[PDB]
Amino acid sequence: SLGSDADSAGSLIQPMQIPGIIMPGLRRLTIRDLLAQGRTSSNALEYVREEVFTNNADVVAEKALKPESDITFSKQTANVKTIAHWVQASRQVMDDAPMLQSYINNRLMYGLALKEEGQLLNGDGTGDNLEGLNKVATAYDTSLNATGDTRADIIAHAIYQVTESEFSASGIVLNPRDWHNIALLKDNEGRYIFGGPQAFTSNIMWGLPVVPTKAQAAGTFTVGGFDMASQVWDRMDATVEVSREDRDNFVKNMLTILCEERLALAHYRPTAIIKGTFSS
Amino acid sequence: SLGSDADSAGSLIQPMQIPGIIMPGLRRLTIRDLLAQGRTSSNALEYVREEVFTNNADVVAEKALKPESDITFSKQTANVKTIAHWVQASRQVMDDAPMLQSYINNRLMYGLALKEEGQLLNGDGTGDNLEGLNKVATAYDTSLNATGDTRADIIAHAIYQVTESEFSASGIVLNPRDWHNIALLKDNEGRYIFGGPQAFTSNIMWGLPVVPTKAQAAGTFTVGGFDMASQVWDRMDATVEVSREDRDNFVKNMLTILCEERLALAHYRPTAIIKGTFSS
Amino acid sequence: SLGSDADSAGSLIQPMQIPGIIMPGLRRLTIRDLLAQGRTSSNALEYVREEVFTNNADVVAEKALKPESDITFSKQTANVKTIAHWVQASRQVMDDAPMLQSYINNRLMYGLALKEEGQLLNGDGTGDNLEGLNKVATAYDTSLNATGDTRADIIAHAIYQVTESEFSASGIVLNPRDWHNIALLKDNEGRYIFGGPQAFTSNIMWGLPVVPTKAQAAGTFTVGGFDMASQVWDRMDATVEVSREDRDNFVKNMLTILCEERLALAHYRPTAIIKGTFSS
Amino acid sequence: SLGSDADSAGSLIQPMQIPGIIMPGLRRLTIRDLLAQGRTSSNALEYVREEVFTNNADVVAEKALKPESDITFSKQTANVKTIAHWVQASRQVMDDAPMLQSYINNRLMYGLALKEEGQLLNGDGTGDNLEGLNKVATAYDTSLNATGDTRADIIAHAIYQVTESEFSASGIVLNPRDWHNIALLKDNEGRYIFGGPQAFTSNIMWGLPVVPTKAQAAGTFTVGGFDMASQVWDRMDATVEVSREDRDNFVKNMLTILCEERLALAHYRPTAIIKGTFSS
Amino acid sequence: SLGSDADSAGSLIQPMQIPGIIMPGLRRLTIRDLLAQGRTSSNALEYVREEVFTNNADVVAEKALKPESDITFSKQTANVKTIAHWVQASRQVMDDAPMLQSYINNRLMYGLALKEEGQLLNGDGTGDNLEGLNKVATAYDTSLNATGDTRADIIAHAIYQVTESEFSASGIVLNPRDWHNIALLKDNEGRYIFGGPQAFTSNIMWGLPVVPTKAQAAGTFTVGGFDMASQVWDRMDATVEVSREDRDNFVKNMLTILCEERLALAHYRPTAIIKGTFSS
Amino acid sequence: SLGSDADSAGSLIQPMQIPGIIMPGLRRLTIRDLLAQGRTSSNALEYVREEVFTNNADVVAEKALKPESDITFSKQTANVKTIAHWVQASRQVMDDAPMLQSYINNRLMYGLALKEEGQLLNGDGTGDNLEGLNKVATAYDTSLNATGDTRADIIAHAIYQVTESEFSASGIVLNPRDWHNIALLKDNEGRYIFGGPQAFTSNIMWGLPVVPTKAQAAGTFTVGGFDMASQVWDRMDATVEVSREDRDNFVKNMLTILCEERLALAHYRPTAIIKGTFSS
Amino acid sequence: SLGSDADSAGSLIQPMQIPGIIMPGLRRLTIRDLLAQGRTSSNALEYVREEVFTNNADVVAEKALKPESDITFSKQTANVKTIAHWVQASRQVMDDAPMLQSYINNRLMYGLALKEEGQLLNGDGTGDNLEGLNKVATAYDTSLNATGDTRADIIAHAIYQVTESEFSASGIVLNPRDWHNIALLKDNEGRYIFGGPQAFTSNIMWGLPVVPTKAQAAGTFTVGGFDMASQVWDRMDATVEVSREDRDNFVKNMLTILCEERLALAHYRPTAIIKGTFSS
Ligand SMILES: [Cl-]
Repeated sequence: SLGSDADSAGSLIQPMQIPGIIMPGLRRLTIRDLLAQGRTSSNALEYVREEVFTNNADVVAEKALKPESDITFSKQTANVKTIAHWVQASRQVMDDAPMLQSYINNRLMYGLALKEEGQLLNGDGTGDNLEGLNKVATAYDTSLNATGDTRADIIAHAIYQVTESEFSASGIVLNPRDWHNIALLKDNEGRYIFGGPQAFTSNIMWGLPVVPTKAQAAGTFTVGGFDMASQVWDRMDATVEVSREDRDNFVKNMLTILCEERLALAHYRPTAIIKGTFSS
Repeated sequence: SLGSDADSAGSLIQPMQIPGIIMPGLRRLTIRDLLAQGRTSSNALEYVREEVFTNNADVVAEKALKPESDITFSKQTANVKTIAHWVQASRQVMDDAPMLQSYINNRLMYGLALKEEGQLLNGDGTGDNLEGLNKVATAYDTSLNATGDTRADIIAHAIYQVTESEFSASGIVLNPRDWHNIALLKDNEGRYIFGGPQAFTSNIMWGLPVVPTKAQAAGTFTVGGFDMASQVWDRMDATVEVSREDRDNFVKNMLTILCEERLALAHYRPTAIIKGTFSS
Repeated sequence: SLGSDADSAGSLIQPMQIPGIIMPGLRRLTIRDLLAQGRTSSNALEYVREEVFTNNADVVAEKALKPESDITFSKQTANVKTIAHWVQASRQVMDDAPMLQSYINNRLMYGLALKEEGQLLNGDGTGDNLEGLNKVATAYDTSLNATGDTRADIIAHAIYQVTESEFSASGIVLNPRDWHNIALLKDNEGRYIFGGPQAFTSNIMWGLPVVPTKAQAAGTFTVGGFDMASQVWDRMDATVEVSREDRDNFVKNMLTILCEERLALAHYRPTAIIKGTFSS
Repeated sequence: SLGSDADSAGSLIQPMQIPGIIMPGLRRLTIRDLLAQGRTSSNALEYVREEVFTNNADVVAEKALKPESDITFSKQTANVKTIAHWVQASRQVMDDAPMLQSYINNRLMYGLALKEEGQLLNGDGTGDNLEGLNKVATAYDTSLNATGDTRADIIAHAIYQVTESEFSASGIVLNPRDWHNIALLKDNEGRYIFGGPQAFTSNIMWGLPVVPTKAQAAGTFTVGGFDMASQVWDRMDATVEVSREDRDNFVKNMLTILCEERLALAHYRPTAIIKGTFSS
Repeated sequence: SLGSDADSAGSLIQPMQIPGIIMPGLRRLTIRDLLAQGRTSSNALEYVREEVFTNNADVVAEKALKPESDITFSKQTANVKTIAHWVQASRQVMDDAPMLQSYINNRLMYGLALKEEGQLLNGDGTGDNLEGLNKVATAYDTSLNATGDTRADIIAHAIYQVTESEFSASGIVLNPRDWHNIALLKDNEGRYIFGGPQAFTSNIMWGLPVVPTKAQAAGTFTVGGFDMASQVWDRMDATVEVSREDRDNFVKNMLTILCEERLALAHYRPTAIIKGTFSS
Repeated sequence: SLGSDADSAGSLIQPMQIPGIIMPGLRRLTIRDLLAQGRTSSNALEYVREEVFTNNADVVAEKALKPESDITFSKQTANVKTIAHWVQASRQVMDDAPMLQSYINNRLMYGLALKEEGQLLNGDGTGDNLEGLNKVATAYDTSLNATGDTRADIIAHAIYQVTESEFSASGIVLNPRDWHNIALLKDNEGRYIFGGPQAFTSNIMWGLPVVPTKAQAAGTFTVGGFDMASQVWDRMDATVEVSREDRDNFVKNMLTILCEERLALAHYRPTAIIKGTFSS
Repeated sequence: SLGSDADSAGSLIQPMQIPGIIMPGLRRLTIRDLLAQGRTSSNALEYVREEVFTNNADVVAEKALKPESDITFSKQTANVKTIAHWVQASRQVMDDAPMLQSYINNRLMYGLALKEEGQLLNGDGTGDNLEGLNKVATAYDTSLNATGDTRADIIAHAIYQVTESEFSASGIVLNPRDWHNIALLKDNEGRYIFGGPQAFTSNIMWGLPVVPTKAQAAGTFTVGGFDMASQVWDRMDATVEVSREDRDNFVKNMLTILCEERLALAHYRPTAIIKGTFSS
């Protein structure tokens, strides 16, 4: 029998090629869009804030010595760090697969911006890393939690703790999973607090927008007045350059694709941001 | 006594014939329409996707060696298979009842497409069976279920799980029976969550359309972004041929009616589909 | 004293006549108008339907034996029966009260049609009786009932069982009393599911119309797609004739008023009709 | 001292007169306006209705004996009764107090009309009394009540019973007290079904108007299709006449004021009216 | 070191006196505005009402003696009374504090008006006092109360009792305290029957206005058709006069300030007012 | 290696200056705005209020002796106090940072006004402190509470207690945190009484504005008719003066910035202010 | 002999009536005339006294610290009292003698002014009495008397003692009898101490004015600086009013003539007033 198996006639048949490269799920970027954005041409920013206001004003008896008050100020420095990564590709690979280049570009670009989010939110603070929202932030006050509160109640309490600093909250940054569990929250009857089975409620809780990014660690939540608490200072926009002569390269038939960016994350009022943890 | 009895005069009376054959209910097809369609002329398809993106983009000190990143790709093959069935009928019958062939055709056609759905959805993966939505799909995360969730809560949970792929779902495929029990879902008060007795709620749950096909196994549910996860590739449309000489027909006054079709089911993004089981 | 008693002058006084005869509540006919109608001129109808479509289509390996399928058919017969009744009245009565004849006709006609409905629905299917919707119908699936379903829930389930045939339900035929006890259905709070005390809810349950006929025995309920599951075949329109010489009439100054009709109830798709019982 | 009591100057002071007589509350007449009205000039009315329509129409075998049906009629008589009362006052009083004349009229009129309503509803049937709604009315069907029905639920069952006569109900005649208790009906939560503290609900229950007349015995209720079940036949409109010579009047300077009226109450369809008793 | 002590110069410092007197809480007068008002110029008022209307109208046999009816009238007198009080102050106090004069006016005025309310509502009826709404009123009917009625349910029953008179109620006179406790009535769910936390419900219960006056004894309630059940007749408006020579005075350097008013309270229909007690 | 650090070329790089000085959360001032305001030029205020009004106004017979009444008055004193504080700054600092003065002013001005709030609310009476709202206040009436009242219910009762004074409540002075835990108040079913999870309800409870000041002690609540009950009297408006000669300043190049003000808080009607404690 | 004695024409002559009664009243200064006078519209007076004036003024070397002085003040109160008396006279008398009322007025005022002087001097300072000159005075300094010097010498010594107050003595207040004697004081030879009968002046001793008042207790003497150390404050000048209706006047044809006056007296320096006793 003359079949289609490989060891028979299969060879006479060419598999049909499906144009295109199947790109993975592209994550939606945020956080950065929550912050105030500026632009500089220096390697660092300096701003000044009042540190300690010792207000001793009080009532005074006649003929008596009045109270002495004092104010303190401090200078804060925000450095401009550099983020980047590169890739090396065979002169051949690049020539044999044309579109491969434009693909590698769009990936380093995204990748860069992805790790960028990473700093902005959970910025370690260690040596060269940026200091991010979640680090600068003031801890959530465990005392507001009351016997039997829905996770929803907590975020509420949180929006309040921002008020104690005397500023308006801007939004809520929950983890996609946490957000979900909050929406499907029910009442003692069985009804949906945010939205009956027809459709998921919109991304708005307690009057504020809700940003669900995977960037936010599962089980952690961040509430603040972002648009006014911190600011992102761009020194150099993300860019892609290519070198064929970089060291070894020429003599090895190699290319080097580079992608870098220069930022600076400033935190003006940390009292305006809050990080906390749901107690499960 | 001259009556309408058999053993009397009944014989003189001819029963009135009712035109045509009474065809049973025709199941409404679906699954297929949820997928992307296109045709080919090969015995198999080849598409290419990105495998591992090793993104080391990071923060870099001045004068320091930046980080090296990498990308990986893989070629995936999707084979074409063959679906068909045949009927053997006497030469006598066929000649005596004219429109019988016409009917047998329309019947095999349908019957074929019926089983076609079968594969597309519950495609085993063994031997030759197609790799169907339900197999490819990433398993439902039992983790999301919570103490006291309605079946609807789960479908919801599932709609979410699709998000972890970074694409949105496009429909819910439940079994007609399960769908019913979900619609008649009541609250602690005895009210209908979907529709007060006046009329059944539409086929829309959690913002997404609902596809109730018997094809879907009882107690099994499927949620995903079909229109972007898989594609059906037709090689040869459904067709019908007839043979007078097949096997030992000529010598038995027999005909053979054959109906076949050639497909290929491709699965680009599995992470975009989810298979689950109500556990109750 | 000259009074208006009997034994005085009351005799001189003529009672005023109220024109016309006071006719009892006229019942509203229905069952018939739910079915498809057509006339014939035979003593029986014959039609043919598909019985068992054994569809084995499947996936087939290269150069491997394909699956064999089959189809079955059955010839179904539907006899036409005769419904009628007669009345015997005196020549004298008939002559002394002109309008009496007219009345008697309209009455036999109605009374006949009344019992006609009786057959169409609860037709015993036995001896000479017609085969009624309720005998043909496929029994309600007891497995759909769930802990704590209201009567309403059941008709709901029922409306579904019609779907397993692949046809849409047409209406719900309940007993006038049962309909009532359903409307006054309350929730766990004592609220009226269909309509607060303000006004009775319309005769529409689960999107379908509701037909309340006393014909439907209390405790029994019928749901189906009548408009195309059965058909009524009229052989002889209901008519009225009169004989003066019947039996020994001529010699007793008697008249005989006869009213007959010839029907036939055909049942094409039984899977499209469902009968059940409320077990309270 | 010159005081304003009797013995002193009290006399010089004239009390101020409040114009007009203070009439007691006037009940609002109703039960009459519910029935159909008509004129007559007779001593009584006669009408004819069908009694037993023995309808045996059925299915009949071939060459078999048809079934015999029958009809029964009866003659019903409604007598005309007389209601009235007179009042005699002195010629002096009548001449000295001008408006007393008219006042006395409006009173006898109303008074008559009051007892009139009395007959119409609770008409004994004994001797000379009229036969009224509540007597004729068909007894409520205790079998419709169900464990845990509100008084409202009953009146609903009632409105239905009217339907078993194939006629629509016209209104509900309750006792002002009972109506009240029904409006303040509450649910298991404590909310008012019709009420809701802001204001009393309108006089409409189950789609029908509600007539609250004291005439209706406390604890008794009447539902029916009045405008089509009974008719009031007026022989003589309520009138007022005066006589100066009536018996020893002329010689006693006396007057006699008379007020009479002639009615007849007919009850065509009794099955259209229902009388019941709240049992609790 | 001279300061503001009593030892240094704080003597040369005289406090600044805040102009005028601090008048206490002036309550809202009401009871009066509920009643019909009119003026007169007499020692008292006389009005005439119907007493016993003996209506014997009935059904009368033929040529039989008809029923005799009767009407009784009575003349009711309503006397005018005098309400007043005076206050004497030293010529010195009066001359030394200029505005003390006008203050004593506004106080005697208000004070008078206050006790006026006193009579109008809870008027004793004894000796020289007035008969007040509450004395004349017909007692509440304890039999209307039902197992578990709210205080509101009662006032409701009350509003009905006013119907047995055949007039509509006009308002509800409750005690400020009782009102409050009613407004905050809740359901078994914890919801506010009259108004969710946002705002106190308006002073309207069962469709009627509500007057909360301290005048009304705590635990007591009054519902009636005030606007036309009683009427207030003014003979002399409240007036303030001053005497320099009253008895001693001239020789005791004293002044006498007098404030009087002349009323008359008429009660046309007592069956129109109800007085009851929340018994709990 | 030519780098950016200090040892290399860093020096050539000028950090970008963020214009402006970062001021902390500025608290919103209130309370003072709830009170009536006025001037004065003394070191204390003296006002007069009515104490006991013995109103014997009554009904009097003719020629009868009228009743005598009386009025009592109290004199009350409210002293003027002095609140202030000063800051000593270098002459150089002040000239080298132009806007530093402008800032120090708004900073003292504020701090002053802040401790001012302090007195006005939680006064004391102790020596130099002001006697404030919460001290003068009338105790909350514990008898108004009822089995199962929510915090809200209490403020409600409180808003009533202010009625006994015969004045209207003006606002509710809660502690920021209490207000929060009040808004998130839920019902027996679990849904939010004030705002669901959509958005925070506005600062309005029982129809009155809500004033949340940190000044108000946690757990303490104050309801009253502020705009009527008390009045703030200013002797000296909060002002700021500067001296270059104070003490040994001239010779040490120092400035002294002084900020003081002279108040006096008067409480006319205490019955109009209620203070209470939430017992958790 | 027509003469003018009784028995003749003496009757023709009517005596002329001397128009007007000559009113008494000495020509002398009054304890009043000696004091400073003012006016007030108040119930009392609040003045201030200088107590201790530590005057350390002195000579000072340049570059040297100057001397500190100090002043002490004290707050004093002085109430206003009332002096008055009335006369009851016949209305007839008062009309028949016109000049009579004019007298009674002046005479009642004169008499008032006497008792006025009385309080101004020997004012008990107790209950209703005024705080008089003598109650305040510092006692005379016996240590100034010389071996054998006249009563005159003493008053002279007193005039000196005043000086130690820092005020000049204004006048002398002796008893009439005493003054009469002190004036006729002679030496051991007969020459008058004062001035011979040649050019005798008046009430002037030691160049001061002298008030000879029977108010000044015999044997007592008052010397001080009246014109400045103390002053009279008038609230109401002496006035006369009349009442025709006073108590039972109207009905007795009587008139009541009242004469009152109200003042107060303040003493700014007691040390400036001196009282002593003549030891003889
Ligand atoms: Cl000499």
